Amino acid sequence: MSTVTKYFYKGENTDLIVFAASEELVDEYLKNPSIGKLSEVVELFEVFTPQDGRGAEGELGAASKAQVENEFGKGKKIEEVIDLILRNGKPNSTTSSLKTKGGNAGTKAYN
Repeated sequence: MSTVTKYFYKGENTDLIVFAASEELVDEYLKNPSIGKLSEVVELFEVFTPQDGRGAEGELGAASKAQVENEFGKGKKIEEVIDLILRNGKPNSTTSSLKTKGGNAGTKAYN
């Protein structure tokens, strides 16, 4: 209870990411859609994208409306858009970095 969940959404050319509270409140929304609840689920109403290059640790940026239309903005708004994405974007395994590998077929038992 102290970390938010992040949901990625591979767009047509760029990648749009969205913020979320936790996997629980999320799975729930899907188990029962409710625009009146989408709030408790998403805390920030804005789409952010990687940095001007490769690297998510950089400074996420904002997507211009023209960029949102590349997916579903022809005439939609900002709520519905975040809705289709929340549907099932692309979860992330983990944000490793200085850690290492391990956990596969024993390290000294059976290989």
